[PDB]
Amino acid sequence: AREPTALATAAAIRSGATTARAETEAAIARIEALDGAINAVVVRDFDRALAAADAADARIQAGDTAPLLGVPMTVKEAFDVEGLPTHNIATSDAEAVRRLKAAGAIILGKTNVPKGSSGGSAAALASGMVPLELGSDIGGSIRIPAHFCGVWGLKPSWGAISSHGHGAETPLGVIGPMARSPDDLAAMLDLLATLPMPRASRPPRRVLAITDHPAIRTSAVCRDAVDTAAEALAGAGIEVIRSTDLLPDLARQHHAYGQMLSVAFARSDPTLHASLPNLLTWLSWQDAQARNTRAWGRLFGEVDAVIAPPAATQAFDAHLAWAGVATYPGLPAVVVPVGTANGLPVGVQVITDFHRDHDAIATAALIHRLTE
Amino acid sequence: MAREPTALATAAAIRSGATTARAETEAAIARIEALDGAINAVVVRDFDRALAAADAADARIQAGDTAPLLGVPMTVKEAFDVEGLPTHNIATSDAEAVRRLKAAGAIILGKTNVPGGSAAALASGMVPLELGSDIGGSIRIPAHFCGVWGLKPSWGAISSHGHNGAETPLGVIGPMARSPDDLAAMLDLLATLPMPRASRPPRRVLAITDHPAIRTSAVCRDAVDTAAEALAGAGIEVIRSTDLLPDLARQHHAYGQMLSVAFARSDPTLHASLPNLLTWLSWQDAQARNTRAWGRLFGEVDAVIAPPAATQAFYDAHLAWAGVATYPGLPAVVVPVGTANGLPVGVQVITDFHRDHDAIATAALIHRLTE
Repeated sequence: AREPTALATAAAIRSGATTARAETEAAIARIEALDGAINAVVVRDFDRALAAADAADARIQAGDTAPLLGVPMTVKEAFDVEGLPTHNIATSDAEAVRRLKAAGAIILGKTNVPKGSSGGSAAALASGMVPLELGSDIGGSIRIPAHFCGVWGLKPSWGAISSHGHGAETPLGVIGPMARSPDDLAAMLDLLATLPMPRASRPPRRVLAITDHPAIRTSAVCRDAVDTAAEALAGAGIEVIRSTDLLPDLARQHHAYGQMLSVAFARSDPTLHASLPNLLTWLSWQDAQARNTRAWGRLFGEVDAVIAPPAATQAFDAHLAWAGVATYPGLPAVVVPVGTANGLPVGVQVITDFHRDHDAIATAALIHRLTE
Repeated sequence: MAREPTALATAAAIRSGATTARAETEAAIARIEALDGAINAVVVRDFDRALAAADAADARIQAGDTAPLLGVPMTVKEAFDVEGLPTHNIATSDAEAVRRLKAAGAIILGKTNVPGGSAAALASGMVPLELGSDIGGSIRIPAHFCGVWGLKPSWGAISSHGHNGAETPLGVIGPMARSPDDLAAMLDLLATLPMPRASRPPRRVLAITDHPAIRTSAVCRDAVDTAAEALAGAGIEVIRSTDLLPDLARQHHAYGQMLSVAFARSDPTLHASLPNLLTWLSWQDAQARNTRAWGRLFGEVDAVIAPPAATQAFYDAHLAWAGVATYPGLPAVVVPVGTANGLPVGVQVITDFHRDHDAIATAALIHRLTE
């Protein structure tokens, strides 16, 4: 019995089948079993978590309908949690953490940063330690650990979710959920989003499948996974196309991702301050980025999603190539497991139009049902 | 954790028709393919022949076979030869301990690391049964670290042919699993000759926490003291000292010297620090005298509980706790007794030569009384 999802854990508690306190203790036991083996949870907060569970149950006794109430979960080390270090002890929750606690979740600890498989959120999830986790993703840190480990991840539309606590919003970067079921991604998006994202739905009718990218070779296995998902959609009465004149040049887009990424990964490297553009150049880049986003809007007038590889390889600045297709335009992107090959999980990334996040989740759910 | 079923319970399930060997192996495979992109233990897969083994195993079930681990999926260290798989060198016949596991009905899916591991494969729940080796802790110390059980048998109890010609002094091969019952069934399948059954609960136990050669983490000591309390509270005399305890400092030295020989036989550079033959024989005679000193201690106490290592999880003095048993050839079981600081914490139980089952038994007692 693969472990219950976050909403099913929520349902279980609400329905009296279990208590928040039995759920957190069980999580802790699961962490204490594997942790000498995966070593994911680098920061523990079990004692306050156990009291959180007790607060959470009292709320259940007096009719609180918070949707994730009593569900144990974890977060990247890069998010501030009041009381825990962020290595530097933090005196208030990050915004996405304040929302998860408000919604009733219980933060057991924080996981690594993915210093290729992870030992992080993704590990914590595939291992079944907790059903819910929260990462970040500027160059794949959500979508590519999830590929590697066989879990789901949402990289939202840019600016959908405050990353205060993780301060202007940082261009390209986002924060997003990771979990083992599409339903959880949706519930979590719906908790985290600054404003309500479109339902926007209906099933897709035409999908675009890419397998190659001018900037890296892409492992046969990574291509195969797309081609599998393409066949499953084709065979369910959905038009699948391999190419369109509306697809923005991906080679140029990569370059632009490069340039922009530098700025960020260089603001904090004093020596390389003198390779920064002037201000007018910089603003030329944002105007360029917006032009790209509107080109992707033109593509999404023809197709309802785009399915691609999340990365070049399986597990074990051109491994960034497949992350940038969406991170640069700010498009929403979901990674969904579609099989195993050579002993190792194999996923696909689904991409939809700006602010069509739920549809991404929905279309990834469709792909997963039709292949598993 | 819907903790995973034991090997004997998987065996019962199949025997009773509640499941098939083939559903059990498929499930294992799925569980490996889930975690493997995360823990990365199973470096050698043989899934397609495993799936046919499962079908051979079911046919035997349809003709009334009561072989004790029939259809149970398991894994083995990479260092054991399995016919068809490499051992890095493709191997043309099973190691002896593998021939026995197949005869007894088990299905070898693949092979794990040398330090994840067997221990990871187990703690992760991928398979209920695994087979390691241990000259300086490779069984008992991964098991400590991960919260699984491990048996380092009495030396010579089990052929390690296939793991170089003669059995290697000090080294053993042993099983790893998640329950004492499994260890016993496996010992009893693997042992060249039948080992004495466990014929009574312990009445006096010796609890050691410190060792002249290393500092031992408070946590590692605490776990012993926990195990001591559980036994004390069940009417069992627990003592912290006896004059019959063989000098552990000298024993360490002897372990040092002997270990070198082995871990140096095939390392040209160290060849000139090898003893002469008469020296070597002085050492074996010394080792046999130690084994009989441990026998004198085991006339007074029925077991010895110690730390399996100095620390929890995540340099030849981390071997100090392994040597207490490996040197005299004593049997040794490591059993999980709780957690501290987010990580599993175990204890090693040691009994007299060929009192392996008692070791398992006394470790079962300690585990029941603390969980």
